[PDB]
Amino acid sequence: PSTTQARVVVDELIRGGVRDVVLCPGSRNAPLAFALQDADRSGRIRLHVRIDERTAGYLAIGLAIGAGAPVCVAMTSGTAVANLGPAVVEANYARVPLIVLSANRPYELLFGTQVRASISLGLATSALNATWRSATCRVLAAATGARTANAGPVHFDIPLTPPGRPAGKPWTYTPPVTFDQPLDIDLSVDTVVISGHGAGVHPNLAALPTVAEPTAPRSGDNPLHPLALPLLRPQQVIMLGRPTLHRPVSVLLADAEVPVFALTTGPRWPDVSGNSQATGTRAVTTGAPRPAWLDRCAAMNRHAIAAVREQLAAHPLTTGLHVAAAVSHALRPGDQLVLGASNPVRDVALAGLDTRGIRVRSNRGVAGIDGTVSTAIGAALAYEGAHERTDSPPRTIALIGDLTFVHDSSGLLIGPTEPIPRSLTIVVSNDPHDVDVGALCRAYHVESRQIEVDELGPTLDQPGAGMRVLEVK
Amino acid sequence: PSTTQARVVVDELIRGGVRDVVLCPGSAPLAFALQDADRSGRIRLHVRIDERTAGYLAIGLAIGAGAPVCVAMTSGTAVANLGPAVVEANYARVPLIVLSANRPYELLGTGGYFGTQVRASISLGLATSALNATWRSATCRVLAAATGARTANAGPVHFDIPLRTPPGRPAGKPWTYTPPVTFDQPLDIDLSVDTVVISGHGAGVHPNLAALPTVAEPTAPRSGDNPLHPLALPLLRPQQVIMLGRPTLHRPVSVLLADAEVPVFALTTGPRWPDVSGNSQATGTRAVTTGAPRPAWLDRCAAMNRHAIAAVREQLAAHPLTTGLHVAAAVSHALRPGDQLVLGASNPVRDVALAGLDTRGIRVRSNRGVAGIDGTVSTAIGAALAYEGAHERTGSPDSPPRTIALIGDLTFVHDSSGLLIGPTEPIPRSLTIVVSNDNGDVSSRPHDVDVGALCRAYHVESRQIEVDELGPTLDQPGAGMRVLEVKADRSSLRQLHAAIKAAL
Amino acid sequence: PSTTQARVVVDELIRGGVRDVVLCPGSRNAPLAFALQDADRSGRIRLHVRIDERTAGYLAIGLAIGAGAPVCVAMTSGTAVANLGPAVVEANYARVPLIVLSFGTQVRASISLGLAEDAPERTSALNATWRSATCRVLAAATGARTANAGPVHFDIPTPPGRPAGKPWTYTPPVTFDQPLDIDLSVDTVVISGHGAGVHPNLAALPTVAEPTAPRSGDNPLHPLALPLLRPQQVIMLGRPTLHRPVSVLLADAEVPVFALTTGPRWPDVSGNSQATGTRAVTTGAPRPAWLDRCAAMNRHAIAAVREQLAAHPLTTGLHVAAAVSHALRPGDQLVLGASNPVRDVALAGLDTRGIRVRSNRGVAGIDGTVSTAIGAALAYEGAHERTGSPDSPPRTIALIGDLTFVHDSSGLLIGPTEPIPRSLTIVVSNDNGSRIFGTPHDVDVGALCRAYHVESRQIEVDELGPTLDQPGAGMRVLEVKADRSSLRQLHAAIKAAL
Amino acid sequence: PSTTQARVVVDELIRGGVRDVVLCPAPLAFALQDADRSGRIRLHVRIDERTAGYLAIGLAIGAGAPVCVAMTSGTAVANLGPAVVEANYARVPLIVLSANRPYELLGTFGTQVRASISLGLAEDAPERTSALNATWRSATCRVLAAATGARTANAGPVHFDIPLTPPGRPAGKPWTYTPPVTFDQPLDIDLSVDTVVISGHGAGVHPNLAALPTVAEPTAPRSGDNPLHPLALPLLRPQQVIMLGRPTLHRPVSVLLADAEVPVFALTTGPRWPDVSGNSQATGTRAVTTGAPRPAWLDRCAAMNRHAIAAVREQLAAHPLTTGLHVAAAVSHALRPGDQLVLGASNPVRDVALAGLDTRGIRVRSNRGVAGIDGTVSTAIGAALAYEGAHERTGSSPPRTIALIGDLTFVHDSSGLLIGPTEPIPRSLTIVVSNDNGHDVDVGALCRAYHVESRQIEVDELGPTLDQPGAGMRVLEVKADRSSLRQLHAAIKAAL
Repeated sequence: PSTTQARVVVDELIRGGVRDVVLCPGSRNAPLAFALQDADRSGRIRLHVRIDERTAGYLAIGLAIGAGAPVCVAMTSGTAVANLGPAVVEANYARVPLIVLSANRPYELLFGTQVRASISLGLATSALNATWRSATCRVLAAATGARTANAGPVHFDIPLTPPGRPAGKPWTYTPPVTFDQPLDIDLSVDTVVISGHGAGVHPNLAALPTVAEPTAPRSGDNPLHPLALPLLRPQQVIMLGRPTLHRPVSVLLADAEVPVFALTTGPRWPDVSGNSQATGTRAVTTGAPRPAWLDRCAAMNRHAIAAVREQLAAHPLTTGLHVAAAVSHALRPGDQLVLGASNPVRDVALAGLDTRGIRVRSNRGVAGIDGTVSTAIGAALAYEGAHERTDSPPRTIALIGDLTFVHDSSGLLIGPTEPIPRSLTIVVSNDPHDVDVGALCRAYHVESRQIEVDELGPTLDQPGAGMRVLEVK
Repeated sequence: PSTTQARVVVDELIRGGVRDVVLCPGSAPLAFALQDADRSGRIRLHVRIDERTAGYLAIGLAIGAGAPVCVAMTSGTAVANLGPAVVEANYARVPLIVLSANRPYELLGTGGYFGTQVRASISLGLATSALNATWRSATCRVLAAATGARTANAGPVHFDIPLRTPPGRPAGKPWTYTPPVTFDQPLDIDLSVDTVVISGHGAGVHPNLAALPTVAEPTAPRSGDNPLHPLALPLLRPQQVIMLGRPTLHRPVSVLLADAEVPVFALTTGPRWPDVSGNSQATGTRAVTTGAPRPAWLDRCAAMNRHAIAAVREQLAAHPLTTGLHVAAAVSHALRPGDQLVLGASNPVRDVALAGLDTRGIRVRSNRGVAGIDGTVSTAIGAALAYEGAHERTGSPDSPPRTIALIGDLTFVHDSSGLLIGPTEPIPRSLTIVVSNDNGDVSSRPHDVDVGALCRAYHVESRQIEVDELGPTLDQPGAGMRVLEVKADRSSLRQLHAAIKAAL
Repeated sequence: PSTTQARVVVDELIRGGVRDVVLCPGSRNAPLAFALQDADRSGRIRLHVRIDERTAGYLAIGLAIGAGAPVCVAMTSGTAVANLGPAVVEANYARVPLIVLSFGTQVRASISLGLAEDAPERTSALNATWRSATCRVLAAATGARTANAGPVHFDIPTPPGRPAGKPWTYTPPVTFDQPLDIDLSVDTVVISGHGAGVHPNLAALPTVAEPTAPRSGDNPLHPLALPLLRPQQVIMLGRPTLHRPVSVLLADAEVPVFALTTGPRWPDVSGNSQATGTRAVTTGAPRPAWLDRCAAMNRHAIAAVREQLAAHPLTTGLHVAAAVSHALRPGDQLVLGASNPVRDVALAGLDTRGIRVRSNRGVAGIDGTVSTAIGAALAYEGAHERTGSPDSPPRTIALIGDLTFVHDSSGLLIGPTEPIPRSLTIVVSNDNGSRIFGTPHDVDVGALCRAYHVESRQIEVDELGPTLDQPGAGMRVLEVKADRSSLRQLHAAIKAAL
Repeated sequence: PSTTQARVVVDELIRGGVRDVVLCPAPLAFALQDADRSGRIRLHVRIDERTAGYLAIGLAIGAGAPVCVAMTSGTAVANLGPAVVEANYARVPLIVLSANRPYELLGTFGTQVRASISLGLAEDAPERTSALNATWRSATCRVLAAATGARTANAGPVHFDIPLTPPGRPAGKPWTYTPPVTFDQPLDIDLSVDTVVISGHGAGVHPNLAALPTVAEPTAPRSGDNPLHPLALPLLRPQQVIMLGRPTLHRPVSVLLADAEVPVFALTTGPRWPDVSGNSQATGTRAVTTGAPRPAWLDRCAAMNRHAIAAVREQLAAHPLTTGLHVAAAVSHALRPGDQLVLGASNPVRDVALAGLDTRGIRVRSNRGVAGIDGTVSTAIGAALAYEGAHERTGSSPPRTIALIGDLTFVHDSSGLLIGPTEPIPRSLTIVVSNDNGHDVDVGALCRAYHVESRQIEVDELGPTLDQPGAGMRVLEVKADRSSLRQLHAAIKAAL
């Protein structure tokens, strides 16, 4: 009955690319928990257990953004819907394929806008196997954006052995969708590119002056520091993805005289104060920038880069901007960088990190302090899972403010049977607070140490024994 | 202020290609702005009393020629009465813009209702250059959601303006321009495996499947000329099926699409894919085709198509009394390329299918989203009006092409108030409604309604005629709008269909 | 399996006072209908069948407000929830006990019954679950514990009940009580709206009562007299919505407003309200000079209306309302369409005592008035029928405009197998509807009535009274043609004469 | 505009009895400090919104007043989710104050609240500021009424959105005055039929039932002199059950209430009634009694009660190891009139029920709405603050607040100890952590991290240590054994 379906659902999820499931102990109990246990011991799926339902949601988000695969989270409680809320909101705005599994019972008496779909299974053979597997492929497709190009969370409810397809394939195969919507842009108009979360890669814009957020993959080689923007007057703005970070960016995007062209990978598009003139997925370009425009942009960029480096050296104290500058100087191709969505991602932008070669993650969907520790842990687990399937696991470095670390300190309560990352290092920046991070870390039995900003590079260079936290005052 | 907001919203909707607005009067500034645009000739106002039939009138105005259409509400039972039309517009993917006028402080003083059905539910700001951009941006975003400019999933949008001319772009341009989106998802299909195409509502055109035997619902656009009658399907052994669009009509289709042992390939124009098969093997938007169908497979399917058609026509002629199936056959024979055919969503659309209508050259419409009784008269009127609008716009001085609707008496009676049109409101010039009047578990337990009295009540020309007169009567143009009633028998219906079955 | 579930659920509904159920032919559902069919054959319930789902909702509205009972509508289709929407909204704002059998915000409860489990082992404890939930539905719908009746949504996807037919979970109707201190020597007017209670200790005060409000006393104050007076203080009963002078006064920030309601909800106009309760604990008595002023302005309002109607040659809708008012008798039920008829009856001065006045004042929509009148007449006749009393059923008289008639003309589509009222008479005041606001139109009402085989007659206003005194011809429609051109100047002539 | 809008709603809230506000951090924010600086409200600041919601719940249950949480973020409302569920089921008047922007959201829960009210976008209206005063204060008076149950008798959480000083009434009165509402629904009950009273969360007080044997959850206000231990109930067969409030605690209660043979009478303070019994025969708010209980019934219940009490007491003494039940019993024996007791909602509340606590003169709090582990630390802090604050207004030593919570619950909500140095801090809150291990978490280190006084003590020191106040907030950790708990419970049941 509900045992046979549970095993078909799990098998179909695995065939759809689910490698990780996060589970919470329940007031009742997890839809298909035994079938998940079975798949874990088999090596087919990796299970993760957490007491806190909220940090469980962010652990799954991390497991999704670390290598780009869909992830399941099995609710089990009367508190569960409400605790996963923040993670579902983040998964919606950041377009993260989070599958929320649950169970409600038909035999007993009885997320809305944020999810891409709400699918309920038939309660309860050969034909029924086909109805269970199609439903699960539909869950996966909506979650991964396979048809919509708009990934996001999905609520999948199971009301509480038979073969799938030959050769391990999804019951219902849905190939890669190409979403495409070309836009004429003339590049001899003085243009700046603003790159935000979820931006695509555009080789025909690679030469333009580009203000790129740390999570935005860069198409080229001509960066423009954000603090250089108020010193320039673009006639035209190309906006990739959804940029939120800086005030001169918002000011420029809300200037009625400056045409903004929005280029996205999915069907959503943003505005600031309704001044977007046109949408697309890519540009068909004519012209080339004025050399005088490029020179001026380049000069204002050196000028801004210089004024940050000077005022950092000018300051005796170690601010959070010094910490960001030292982390950036220490990263190397192949690293994953996970940034807290508040000050870390802003400080890394100002310190001028060159992100090419680096996999940068941040919960930019709602930019909440919430959940950064579990997100970093989940990203590291999934990223190291990807490397294992190809020498030593590549580093994951996380930058987190001290309030954010203590807020999500529950992410550190990991039982000894649960998967732990090999190469995660969390750098905490201690900028009215009073908490002792070192006591916090020993309470949860996590190697921790205070260090000066000068020594972060060398300390980061030496592989640590597992999960560690570096506190910087 | 609210007057500025309403004149901006209207101007932006016109740049989006809204040509027709349906207005339900109540209580306000939006109403005058539409009055200005209509008097200017920039749009076409339609005023209706009943909010429900107004939504179905908008459906018809939208599917008549493919444009986005607005329904403006100014009332409290307003959104609730547009429910049925919003559901229809959801499942049939119709760009319907529901403009509401919410009064927030008054609902508090007593002491997104549509929810999942709409593509978007966007509140405008309660009523200088900054607010112009906020208002026109919100409106271009309403328009794109409704037409599927970026999603390829058109449908209904809730647009709420609460209540207590700054220009748009040069050259009549939409504020935020959204160019053509192509959504692409090829599937590899081998045509040497014995294949039939099932084509439903919303199906795209596929020239590389033109040769295959195709069971096409009346509203599906055909890609070829190798039709396969739906009653022929159970007499054949296809090894795989290509599903276009969202088919719902026939039991042989549903029984075949539930055939666990037959692979189904689902091709659609947008992101949704139908549930009807649990053995769907692959979903996509177009086929990449290896090979070709065997000539012996084509000949067998062509032969069985001819056989099912002949059995239907033979049993019709041997059956002593006029049924709705006879009426549908007679309508089908009377149509000609350029005609628009509007079909009631219950028996008429099935009966036209059984009668074997050849739909190439004909624009066939039917509310196949939920296939309700409601609104068929208003849908046919709006479809006639928009389709005539496009032909007027072509320059040809010729009489507008015909719109012919086929609806049952119960549906006609139930939406008869769709005929209540003010003297100053747009009337179709070449709309003919054929009413197949066959009178019709505790509910099962029967009308006796006088259809000609009903038309007299709304001052619509109406004539009772026999099935053999229908063709010649339809050939003769009449009043702009008219109703032709054909009496029919429902008791012998079971007997006719059993005869058709046994004759195969 | 299911059969047992539907039979107990129907049985509990009948125990809970449900006498009428409305049903639509639909694509799905039979057992729910079978259990209802049995109960209809045996005379326990009366089933009504309708094809238009919107019509069915308003028919059930009428069956509920005619004699105060909960009523079920049983949905059966994919268009059903969406068509039942307008009636659920009306039921919500007018606090009508409408049970919807298979909305979110609009309903008092959304209950799902257990999918029936096929084990006769547990049929005695799982009887009790089914009846409890049914009693939970009835209590939410009738306001048994909340004092806030409204629509409920009840999902169903021979073991007995309590002895003596008692409902399973007995909830004695509640007393909700919240006394408010009010000094009646301050010059007070009472504004009585929809859903108002009866207050004996306020009976002497000048009272502007909407036609659906029960009169507490014998001191009426015409709404047109209100702008000619300065109340120092207002007592607002229920939820008044009718007149702009009332909205102006209720809005006035200088005038304290005391809201007295029968349920937990309370209204405001412009957040003006100083206090809320359910009853007045009064000190004092109205100053005689205040009662004199109010009575004198009441007379001038009444005189201005009747005189200017007589000096007006063309028959308006206000003439029709006046004639219907003059023909009413104690024991009649009056049903008013929600726009002009209820306003015009208030203007013409109806004394409502002895009269049961119904109107869909929750959202005041044009929709559903024909079926609401039909439903109200059926439930009212059926109550009087259960007194055993040998006199023939009392008249129901509905007054509606032309537009409302065509808008709900589908309500006249009644099979010969269905309950039809014995003494219902629908007066249509036909005003023929500028292009948007005026809504000009021509409908032949008599052609429409003939299409549905309903007796109809177009008559003059003067014949209305005599024609109304006639015996019951079953169900009839009486049309009186009316002119809206002269309406603007008749109203102005009343004000100037005021 | 926005600025004066914020100032007036803050002022109406204060008129309607709001004394504490919890702020997660614009004009609404600034309206609160001036009222906090003026001493009109006491403002509390928190960084974690889930934590802020549970602190507010504690502030509301500590003394029965309405409490606002003011929030300004997008993750804001979602993070307040679990506290809103608790406030719904426990009927806690929590006003969720929300401030955010529609255009900004465009340019990128509902069933739990008693009301969702969006206030008007501030319009300057220099000449309409009078009618804008009235529309904002009225709406704030609706929010307070819906929250406190002033007309419904059904208190709960309210969503009050303000999107993005003109005087109130004379003499500090609220804009719309709602007097006391009594909801009354008499029920005829004959007490000569053998009756047990089961009193749950939210139970009222009924003098005419005082002589009946009564199984009372720890949070149930007691009205009688005749308790019946919960372990005694399986050993009896009542002929009638009177169910007070919403009982959730014990499996023998569920089994008896689901027993098809036993008529159940439901008496509640509000219009809701529990569905625990499918055989609920009737529901009301008070009983009108005929008769009186038969002496033989009263004798049998008193004897069963004595056996249960003796079984617990004697098997605790004979047990060679400290368990959570020894800790619960030691906390019970150390309580005195005036104390406030806060219980974590899994084991502590059950263990205090079996230890057989006498709740007379004791105010007992527990998040019995959904009985989750979330926010127990913050609820206790909030209950202590509000309880202490109601003692200062009486004009009289701050009374003790003692909290008993398991170690996993303490770990989970330990970040509720993160309290800024300007923020209000309890005078006399002692958290007793009963640590049977559940993780490997050092609880003492956790208290270090938040700079909270902490000691590990043995169970027989707890009574002594509890009158040694020291810091305003302290944590007392009692190590306990979980390995022998099944045997202790079996020894108790076997001795019944």
